[PDB]
Amino acid sequence: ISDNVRIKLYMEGTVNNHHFMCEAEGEGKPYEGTQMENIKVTKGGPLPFSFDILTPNCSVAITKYTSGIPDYFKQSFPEGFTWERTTIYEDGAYLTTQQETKLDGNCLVYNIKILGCNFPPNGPVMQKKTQGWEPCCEMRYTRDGVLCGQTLMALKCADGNHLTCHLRTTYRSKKAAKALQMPPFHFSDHRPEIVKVSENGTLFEQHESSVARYCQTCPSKLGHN
Amino acid sequence: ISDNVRIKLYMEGTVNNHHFMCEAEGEGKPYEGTQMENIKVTKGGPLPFSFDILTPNCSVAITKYTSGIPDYFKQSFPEGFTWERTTIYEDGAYLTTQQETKLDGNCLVYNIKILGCNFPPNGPVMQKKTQGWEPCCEMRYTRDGVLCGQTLMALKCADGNHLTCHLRTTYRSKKAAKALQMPPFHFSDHRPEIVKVSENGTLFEQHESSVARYCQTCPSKLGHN
Amino acid sequence: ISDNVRIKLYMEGTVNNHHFMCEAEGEGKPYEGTQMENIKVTKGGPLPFSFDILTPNCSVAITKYTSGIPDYFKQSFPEGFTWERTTIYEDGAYLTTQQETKLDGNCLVYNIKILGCNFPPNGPVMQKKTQGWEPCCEMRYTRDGVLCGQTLMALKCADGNHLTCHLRTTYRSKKAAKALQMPPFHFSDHRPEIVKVSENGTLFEQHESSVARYCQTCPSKLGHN
Amino acid sequence: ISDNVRIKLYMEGTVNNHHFMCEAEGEGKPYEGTQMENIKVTKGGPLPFSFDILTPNCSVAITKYTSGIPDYFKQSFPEGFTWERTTIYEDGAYLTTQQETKLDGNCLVYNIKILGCNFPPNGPVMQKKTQGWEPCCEMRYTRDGVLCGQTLMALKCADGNHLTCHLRTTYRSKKAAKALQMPPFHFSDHRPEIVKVSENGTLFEQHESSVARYCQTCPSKLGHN
Amino acid sequence: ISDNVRIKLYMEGTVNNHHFMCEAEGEGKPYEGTQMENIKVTKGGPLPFSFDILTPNCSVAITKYTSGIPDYFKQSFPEGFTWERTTIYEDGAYLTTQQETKLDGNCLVYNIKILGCNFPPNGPVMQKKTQGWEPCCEMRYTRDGVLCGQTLMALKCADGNHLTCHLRTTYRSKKAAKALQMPPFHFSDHRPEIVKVSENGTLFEQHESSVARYCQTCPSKLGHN
Amino acid sequence: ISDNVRIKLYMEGTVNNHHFMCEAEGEGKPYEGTQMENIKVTKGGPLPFSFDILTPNCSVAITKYTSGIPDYFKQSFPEGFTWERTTIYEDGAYLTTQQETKLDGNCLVYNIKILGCNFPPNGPVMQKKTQGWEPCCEMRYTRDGVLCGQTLMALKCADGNHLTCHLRTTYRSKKAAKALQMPPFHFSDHRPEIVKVSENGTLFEQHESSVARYCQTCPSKLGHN
Amino acid sequence: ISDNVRIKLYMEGTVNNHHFMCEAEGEGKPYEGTQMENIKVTKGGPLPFSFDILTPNCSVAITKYTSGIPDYFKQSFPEGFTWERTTIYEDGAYLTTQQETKLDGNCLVYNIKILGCNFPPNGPVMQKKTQGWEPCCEMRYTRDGVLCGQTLMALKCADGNHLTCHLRTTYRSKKAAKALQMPPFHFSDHRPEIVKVSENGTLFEQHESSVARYCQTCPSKLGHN
Amino acid sequence: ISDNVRIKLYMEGTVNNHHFMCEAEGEGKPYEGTQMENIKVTKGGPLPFSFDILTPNCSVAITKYTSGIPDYFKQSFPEGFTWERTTIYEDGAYLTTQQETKLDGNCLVYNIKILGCNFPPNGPVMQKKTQGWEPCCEMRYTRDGVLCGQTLMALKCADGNHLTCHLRTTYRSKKAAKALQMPPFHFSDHRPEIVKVSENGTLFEQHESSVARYCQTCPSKLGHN
Repeated sequence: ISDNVRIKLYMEGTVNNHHFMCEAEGEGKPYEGTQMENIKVTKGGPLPFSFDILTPNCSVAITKYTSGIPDYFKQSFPEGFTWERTTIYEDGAYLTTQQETKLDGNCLVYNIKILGCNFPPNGPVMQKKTQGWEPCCEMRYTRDGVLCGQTLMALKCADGNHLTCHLRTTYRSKKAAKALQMPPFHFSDHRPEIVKVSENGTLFEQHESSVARYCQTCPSKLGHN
Repeated sequence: ISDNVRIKLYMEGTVNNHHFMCEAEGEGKPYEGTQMENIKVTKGGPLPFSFDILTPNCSVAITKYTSGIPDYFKQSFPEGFTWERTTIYEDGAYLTTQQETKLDGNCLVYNIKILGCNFPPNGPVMQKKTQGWEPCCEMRYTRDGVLCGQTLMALKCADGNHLTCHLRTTYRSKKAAKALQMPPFHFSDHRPEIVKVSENGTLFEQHESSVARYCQTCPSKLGHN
Repeated sequence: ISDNVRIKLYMEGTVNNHHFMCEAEGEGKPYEGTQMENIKVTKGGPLPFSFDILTPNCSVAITKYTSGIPDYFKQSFPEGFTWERTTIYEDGAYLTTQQETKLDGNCLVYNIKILGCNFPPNGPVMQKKTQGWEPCCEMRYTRDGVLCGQTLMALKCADGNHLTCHLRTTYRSKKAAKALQMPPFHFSDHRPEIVKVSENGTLFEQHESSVARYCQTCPSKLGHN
Repeated sequence: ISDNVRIKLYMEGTVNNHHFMCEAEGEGKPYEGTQMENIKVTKGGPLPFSFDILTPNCSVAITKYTSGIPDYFKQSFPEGFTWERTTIYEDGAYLTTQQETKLDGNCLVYNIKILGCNFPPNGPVMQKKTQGWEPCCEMRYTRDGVLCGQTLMALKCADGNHLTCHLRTTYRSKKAAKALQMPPFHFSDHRPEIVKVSENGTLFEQHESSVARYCQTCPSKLGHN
Repeated sequence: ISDNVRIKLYMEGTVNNHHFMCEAEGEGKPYEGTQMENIKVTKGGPLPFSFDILTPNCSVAITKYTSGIPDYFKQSFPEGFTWERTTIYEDGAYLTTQQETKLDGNCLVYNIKILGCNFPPNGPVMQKKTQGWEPCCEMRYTRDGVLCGQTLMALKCADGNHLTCHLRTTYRSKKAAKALQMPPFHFSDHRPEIVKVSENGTLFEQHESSVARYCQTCPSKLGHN
Repeated sequence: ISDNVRIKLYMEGTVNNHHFMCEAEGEGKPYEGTQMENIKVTKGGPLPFSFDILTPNCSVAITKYTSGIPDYFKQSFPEGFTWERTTIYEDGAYLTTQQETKLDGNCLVYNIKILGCNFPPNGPVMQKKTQGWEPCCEMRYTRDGVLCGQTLMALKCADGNHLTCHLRTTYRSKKAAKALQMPPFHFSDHRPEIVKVSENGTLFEQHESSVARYCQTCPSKLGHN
Repeated sequence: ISDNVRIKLYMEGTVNNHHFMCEAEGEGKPYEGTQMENIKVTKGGPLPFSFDILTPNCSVAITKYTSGIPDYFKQSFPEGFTWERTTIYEDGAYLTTQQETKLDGNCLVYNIKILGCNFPPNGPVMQKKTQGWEPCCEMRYTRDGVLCGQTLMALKCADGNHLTCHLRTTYRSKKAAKALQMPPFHFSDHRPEIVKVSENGTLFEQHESSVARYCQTCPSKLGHN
Repeated sequence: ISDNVRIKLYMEGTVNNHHFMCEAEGEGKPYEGTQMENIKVTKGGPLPFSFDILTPNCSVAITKYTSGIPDYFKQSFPEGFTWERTTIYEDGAYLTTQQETKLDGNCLVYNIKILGCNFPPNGPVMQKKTQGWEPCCEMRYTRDGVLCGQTLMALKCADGNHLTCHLRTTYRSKKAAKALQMPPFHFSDHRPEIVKVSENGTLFEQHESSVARYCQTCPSKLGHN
C-alpha cells in the first residue's frame, strides 16, 4: 500500500429499529496513521441518534505501526481483511459490526454492516446529547491464529459526564495466517474527531490519528517490551 | 389473529465472517402457544457452525397467554411489531438480531437480520458439538412504553456440559400506545426443539411451545401474583 | 435434616465503603421449601441503602425438590456446604458474596460475607426507591464436579420500572462428588418477600418459598426433561 | 506526602472458598511513580491459585502525575482515601476488592479485603499456568463527585494465550469534594511485575511503575489533549 | 350545577426549569363529591419528576357539602371562580398555582398555571420515590370577603417515610359578594388517588372524593358546631 | 394507664419578656379521650396576653385511639414520654415548648417549659382580642424511630377573623424501639375549650376531647386507609 | 460579554388573579455592576398593586464581582442561564418566578414568568403604599452542582414601617458544571431604585447597582475571607 | 459603657430533650465591636450536638456603630435590655431564645434561656459535622417602639455543604422609647469564630467582630442611605 490513498466507504445498519445508510469519500496516509472522511447519511437522515456511535466503525490499515511491531493489516494486502465487533455500552445498549476492507488499485474500500439495539430513548445517544469521543487505547493480542482487540471508550456528554463502552474485536486477514508475521501483544492509541457537521446534520467531516506501540512510559525491570 | 396460521420466514446474516441465508414455512396455533417450522439453509449451507445458535431467532406471537395477562404481541395486529436482541455467550461470542413481524391475513411473516462474532473456533458451536437447547424462562417487563425481556439459556454439549448465554431483548409494537394495554411483570416458558435434521444438514424441522404466566409454584404471603 | 429446623444467621459486609453487620433468627421447613427470618441490622443501621440487596443472600437447603431431582443441598448434610456468588446490576453495581452453611442438630447456621461496589448514588438502591423483588427462576447445572446456578432478578421501583440484575453462583458441597448423586439440568423458582419492617428500618421480617422442578408448562417433543 | 515513603500492607480474602491472608513491607516514590513490595502469604499459603490475581490489588498514590493533571490521590492526604473494585475475567471469574489507604507519618498503610468466585478449576489461574501481567492503561474520569476508573488487563499464559479481564473502580477521597481539584478525563499507564519468588511460593518481590497522562501520540485537528 | 358534569382540564407549567403541559377529560358528581380524570402529559413528558406534585392542582366545586354549611363554590356559578395557592415543601421546594374554573354547559373547565422551584435533585419528588398522597383535611375560613384555606399534606415514600408540605390558598368567586352566603369556619376532607398509569408514564387515571364538614368526632361542651 | 386518672400540671415560661407560672389540677378518661383542668396562673397574672396561646400546651395520653391504630402514648407508660414543639403564628410570633409527661400511679403529671417571642403588640394575642380555638386535625407520622406531628390551628379573632398558626411537633417515648409498636400515618381530631374564667382572669376551667383515626369520610378506590 | 450591553426584557404574570405583561429596553455595564431599564406595562396596566413587587425580578449577569470571586453568571455565556425563585412576604403573600437569560450579540435578553398570591387587599402592596426597596445583601453558596442564593429584603412603607420578605433562589447555568469555576460562599449587595414613573403609572425608569464580595468589615481571626 | 468591659455569661437550655448549662467569662471592646469568651459546658457536656448552634446566642452591645447610626443598645445602659429570638433551620429545626443583658459596674452580664426542637438525628448538627459559621449580615429596623432584626446564616458542613437558617429577633430596651433616639433602617455585619476547643470538647474560646453600617458599596441614585 502507498503513502497516500483515497477512501471509499459504504455503510448500512439498523439501530433501535431505525434503518439508515451512509457513504463516504476521503483520503489517508497509511504510514502516518492519519485519515479524513466526509461521511454522508444517504438514507434515514437526519438520524434519530448521535452520529458519534457510528464514528468508531469508520480504520485499522491507517495506523502508524512503530517499534518494529509487525503490521497485521498492511501485511494483508492486496487480499485485504475483514473485522467483526460488538460494542457494549454501560447503559445496556449493544452495537454489533461486520466490516470488509479491500484495496482497489489505490483506493481503500470499506463495506460496513451494523445492528444496534436497546439504546435507552432517554439516554445521551438517542437524545443526541453526546459531543464526540475521547481518545482511546486498544489492547491487541493474538488468539487462534487471528488478531484480537479490546477497547474501552468514553463518549463526552452535554452534562460533562462520560458514557463508557467496551469494544471486543476480532480482525481476520483474508490471507492465510501462515503467510503472515503475527505480532506480539501491543497497544494502539486512537483519536477520533468530527470537525464539521453540515447539510442539516447529514454530512460529517471526520478525522482519525492512530499509533501502534508498546508501553513506553513505564520501564520494565525484567527487560520486557 | 387467527387460531390457525401459517408461517413464512426469511433470514440473512453473517457469523464469524460467514455469510448465509435461510427460509422456512410452518404452521402455528397462536392461542395454543405451539409452532412448527421447516427451516432450510438456502445459501452458505451446510453452515460451518451449529444451527442451534439460529433456532431462538425463529415467535413471540405464538404463545399461550394465561392468567389474564395482557398479550402485547397479539394486541399489535394488524400493524405488527419488531424486536431486537443481543445474545451474550459465556465464551465471549456475541450474536445480535433485528426482526420484523407482519401478518398477511392468516400468514405470519418473519424477516430476520443477524450479525454474530467472536465465536471461539474450537468451541462447541463452531465445532458443531452442541445438541439443542434446554428449555428456558424469560423475564418480561415494561420500560419506556415498550416491552422488554431477558432470558438465560443453556446449550447442551456432548461433554455433558452446558454452554450458557444471556439474551437481552426489546419488543416494539407498531401499534399506537393508545390502543395497547401493557402487561405487568411476568414470565414466559419456552421449549425450542429441533426434532429432525435432513437434506445433508441443511433442513431443520423446529418445534416450539411457550406459555406466559405468573409464578404459580410459590405462594405469595402478600397476596401478589 | 428434619422437616422443621431453627435458623441462625450472621452477616457482615461493606457496600460502597459502608460497613455493616446483620444477625437473624428464624425457622423453615426444608422439605416444604418455606423459610422465615427476623433479620436485624446490628451494626451500621439504618443502612444508607435499600435492604433489598441483602435479602437474596439470606437459603438453598430450604427448597422443595420435586420430580425426584437429586437435592444437591440436602444431600450435603451432615458435612454441610458453602456457596459463592457475584450479582451484577444493570446500572454498573457489583455485589460479591461468600457463604457457609452448617447444620448443628436441627439448627441451620448461615455465615455470610459481602463486598459491594459501584452502586450509583442516585440509583434505585442508594436512594431507597425499591419495593422488593419479583419472584425469580434460577437455572441449575453441574460443571467440574460442582453445582452452578445463574438467575436474573428484578427489583420493583416506586416509579413502576424494574432494576434488573444477573446472579452467577457456584455451590460447593463438603461431601466428595463420589458420595453424591449429581442432578441434571433443572430450575428453581424463588419468591422472596419482606412482610414487615420495624425499629426504624433495622429489623426485617423476611419470608421465602422455593421449588426445584423441570419445565412442565411446555411439553417436550423428544422426551427430554 | 514526601518523595520517599514506607509501605505497609495487610490483606485478607477468600477465593473459590479458599481463605488466605497476606502482609507486605516495601517503599515507594510517590512522584516518581515507582513502588517496591515484599509480599508474604501469612496464612493459607502456598495458595491454590496463581498469585498474579492478587498483584493488581496491591497503590494509586504512587503514580507520576504529569501534564498539570490534578492528582486526586495525593490531594487527599492527610485524610487519605479508599477504593472499591470488581474484576471480571473472560472465563467467568469475578474478584471484588475493598481497600483503605492511610498515611501514618511517612508510611502509607494499605488494608485490603477480597472476595473472589467462580474461577474455573482447570483454567490458567487455578492451574497456576499464568506468567505475570502485561502492562496496561487505565481510563480515569469523574462522576458523582468521586473518581472513576476502568482498565482492561491481560494475563500472560504458558500456552501462549492471554487471559483478559475488565476492572471497574471507584476511588473515594476522604476530603470534601469542595477541597479537591477534580481532574479531567485522562489515562494512567501501569506496569506491574514480580521480579522474585521465594520461600516455597509464599514471598513475592513485586514492583510497579505508573504514569498519569493525556494521549500523547495522536495529533488533534482541534488541538485537544 | 347538574348532578353529573363533564370535566375538561388545561395545564401548563415549569418546575425546576422543566416546561410541560397537560390536558384531561373527566366526569364528576358535584353533590356526591366524587370525580375522575384521565390526565395526559401532552408536552414535556415523561416528566423528570413525580406526577404526584401535580395531582392536587387538579376540584373544590366537586365536594359533598354537609351540615347545611354554605357552599362557596357551587354558589359561584354561572360566574365561576378562580383560586391561587403556594405549596411549601419541608425540603425547600415551592410550587405556586393560579387556577380558573368555568362552567361551559355541562362541562366544568379548569385552566391551570404552575411554577415550581428549588426541588432538591436528590429529593423524593425529583427522584420519583413517592407513592401518592395520604388523604388530608383542609381548614376553611373567610377573610377580607373571600374564602381562605390551609392544608397540610404528606407524600408517601418508598422507604416508609413521608414528605410533608403546607398549602395556603385563596378562593375567589366571580359572583358579586352581595349574592353569596359566606360560610362559617369548617373543614374539608380530601382523598386524591392515582389508580392507573400508562403510555410511558404520561397518562394518569386520577380520582378524588371530598366532604366539607364541621368537627363531628369531638363534641362541644359549649354547644358549638 | 387507668381508665380514669387525676392530673397535676406545672408550667413556666416567658412570652415577649413577660415571665409567668401556672399550675393545674384536673382529671381525664384516657381511653375516652376526654379531659378537664382547672388551670391557675400562679405567678405573673393576670397575664398581659390571651390565655388562649397557652391552652394547646396543656395532653396526648388522653385521646381515644380508634381503628386499632397503635397508641404511642399509652404504650409509653410506665416509663413515660416528653414532647417538643414550635408553634408558628401567621403574624410573625413564635412559641416553643418542651414538655415531660409522667404517670405517678393514677395521676398524670405534666411539666411544661415555654418561650414565646415576637408577638405583635397590637395583634389579637397581646391585645386579648381572641375568643378561643376552633377544633383542629393533627397529622401524625413516624420518622427516625419517633412520632412526629403537624397541626394547623385557627384562633377566633375580633372582627369575625381567625389568627392561624402551624404546630410542628416531635413526641419522644421513653421506651426503646424494641418495646414499641409504631403506628402508621393517621390523624387526631382535637377540640380545646375554655368553659369558665374566674378569679380576675387567672383561673381557667379547660376541657378537651380528642380522637385518633384514619380518614373515614372519603372512600378509597384502592383499599388504603 | 461586552463592557456595555443592550437589554431587552419580556415579562408576564398573574398576581392575586390579575394578569399583566411588561416589556423593557435598557443598557448595562456588566463589570461595573450597573444597569438601567425603561419598563413598560404593556398589558393590565395601571397595575392594581405596587410595581415594587416586580422590580426585583428584572439581572444577575450585571454585577461587579470583586476579590477574584468566580462569576457564575458571566462564565455561563454564550450558553446563558436561567433562575427560579419564590419570595415570601411576612404578611402571607407569595411570589414565584422563573427566568431565562440569553445573550444575542451584545444584547442581553430576559424572559420572565411570574405567579403571585395571597397578597392582603389592605396590605401596603395592594394599596400602593410602598416607596421602593431598601438596599439588600444576598447570601450565595453552591449546592448540588448549582448556585443558590437567599436574600432578606424590606419595602419602605409610607408610615415609616417596613414590609419584609425572604427570597430563595436557585441559579442554573446552561453550561456543564465541569466547565465552570464554582465560587466559594460569598455575598452580593444590591441597590434597586425606581427613578421615574410616567404614563399614568405604566412606564418606570429602573436602575440598579450590585457588587459581589466577601465580608470586608469584620476581620478573620482564623485567616478566612 | 467603657471601651473595655468584662463579660460574664450564664446559659441554660434544652435541645431535643437534652438539658444543659453553660457559663462564660471574657472581655469586649464595645466601640471596637470585638469580644472573646471562654465558654464552658458546666452541665450535660460533652453535648450530643454541635456547639455551633449555641454560638450565636452568646453580643449586640459589642458592635462598632458607624455612620452616625444611633446605637440602640449603648443608649440603653445603665438600665440595659433584653432580646428574644427564634432561629429557623432549613432542615426543620427550631431554636428559640430569651436573653437579658445588664451592666454590673464594668461587667456586662448575659443571662440566656433556650429551647430547641426537631433537630434531625442524622443532620449535621446532631451528628457534630458542622465546622463553624460563615459571617453574616443582619437587617435592622424599628417597629412598634422597639428594634427588630432578621438575619440569614450559614453553617459550614464537613462534606462541604452549607446548612442555612433564618433568625427573627426583637430587641427590647429597658428605657422608654421616649428617652431613646431610634435608628433608621440599617445593617450589621457579624463574624463569629471558634478559635479553640479543649477539655474534652466542653471548653470553647469564642470570638466575634461586628459593625453596624449602611450599604456602602452601592451608590444611591435617588439620595437614600
